[PDB]
Amino acid sequence: HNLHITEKLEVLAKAYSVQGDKWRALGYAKAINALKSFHKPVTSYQEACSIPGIGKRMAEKIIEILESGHLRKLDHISESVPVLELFSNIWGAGTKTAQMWYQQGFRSLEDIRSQASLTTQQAIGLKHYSDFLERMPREEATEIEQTVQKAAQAFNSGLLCVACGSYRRGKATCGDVDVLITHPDGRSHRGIFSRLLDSLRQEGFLTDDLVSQEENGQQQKYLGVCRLPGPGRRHRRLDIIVVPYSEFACALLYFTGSAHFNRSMRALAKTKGMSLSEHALSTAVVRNTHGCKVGPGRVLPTPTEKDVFRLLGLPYREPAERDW
DNA sequence: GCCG
DNA sequence: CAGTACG
DNA sequence: CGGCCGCTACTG
Ligand SMILES: [Mg+2]
Ligand code: NA
Ligand code: NA
Repeated sequence: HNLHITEKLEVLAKAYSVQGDKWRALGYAKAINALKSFHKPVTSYQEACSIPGIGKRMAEKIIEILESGHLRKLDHISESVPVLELFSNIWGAGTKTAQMWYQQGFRSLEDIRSQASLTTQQAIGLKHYSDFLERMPREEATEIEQTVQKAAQAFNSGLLCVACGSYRRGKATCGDVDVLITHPDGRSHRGIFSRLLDSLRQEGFLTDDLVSQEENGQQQKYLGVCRLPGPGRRHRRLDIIVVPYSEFACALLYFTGSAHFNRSMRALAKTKGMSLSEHALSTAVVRNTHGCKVGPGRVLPTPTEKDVFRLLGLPYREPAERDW
C-alpha cells in the first residue's frame, strides 16, 4: 500500500512512544494508520494533506521517503531508543522505568536481571520475555478459553464465558486470551474469582499472576500467565474479566476492541454529550471546560452491542469490522 | 505529531 | 498518588 | 489553546 513510507514512520512513532512523547506518538500512530488503509500509494504533497490524520508537518516527511528515498529524521534518533524499547518490552515496565534504568547505566536484559531492582510483575515479565512477545495460533486461544470455561461452568453451568479481543475479531493469531465471564441472572457472578482461580491453580494451568486483587470481593480482572499440558507448549498471557449481566454489552464491546476502535468510539460518544466505558453508555453527562466527566448523566439501557451503535447513531459493525 |  | 496496564 | 478514551482497573 505505502509500506515504503509507513515502515519508516512506525520506527519514528515507536521512538517517541518509548521516550514518553505519548501525544506525538499518537499523532504518527494515526497518520501511519491512515496511509496503510489508503487504496493507492501517495505521490503528491497535496495528495497527503487531503487525507484525514495527515497534515503539513507529516505530509512534508512523506515527501522525503518518496523523493529523498529516506527520511533524515531517522538519522538523529538517540542511541538510547533500542535499549528503551528492549526495556519497556518487559511486562510491568513502561517509559518511566525504562528511562530510569537507562540513566542508571543499564543496557541489556543481563544488566536488568543482575543489577536492576524489579517489581513482582517485572520479574515475571522478564522470566517470560520471549513468550510475551509471541502470538499464538487462534486454535490454541480456543483451548485456553475452553479450559477457563470448563473450570467456571464446573461450579456454575449457568456462567457465560466468551473469548474476546483479536480472537473474537477473527484474527489468525492472538497476543493473549481475553475471557469475559458473566451470568444471565445478574447476580450469580459475585465473588467467583476465588473459586475460578483456585480451580485453575489446582490443575496447574495458571503459572504466574500479574494483576489479581483477590483480597477484594469486588475484583473485576485477572491478568496472568498459563500454559497448556503436553510438550511444545509455551506460556501464554491470560486476561479474565467478570462483569454483572447488566453491563454485558459494554463489557463485550470493550474487551473485543480493537483498542483504537474503542478509543474512536468513545471520542465520538463524547462529542454527542454522552460517555462510553466498559461499564456503560450514558447520556446527558456533565463535563468541565477540559472535557472531564464531572457530573454523571443517565445510564442508557444497552442489552446488546447493536444498541450501543444504534444509540450513537452508528451502523452496526461485526467484530471483524472493528479491527482498527 | 493532528485537529477543532 | 504515579506508573502501567486492558480493549 | 489544548484535547487526543475511560470520573477504565490494580499495584505499592
Ligand atoms: Mg487480546
Ligand atoms: Na512493559
Ligand atoms: Na493479589
